[PDB]
Amino acid sequence: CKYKFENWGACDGGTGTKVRQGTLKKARYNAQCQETIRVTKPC
Repeated sequence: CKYKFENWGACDGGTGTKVRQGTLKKARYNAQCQETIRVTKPC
């Protein structure tokens, strides 16, 4: 897993949870860690 996308900040933003699409360095949220993906976590 790597990390190259919009980083995170705080739940919310226009959808509900914090989602960052793109290379995600396993945030421990998606679990499978599909690196490039719009992940989420809180709300």
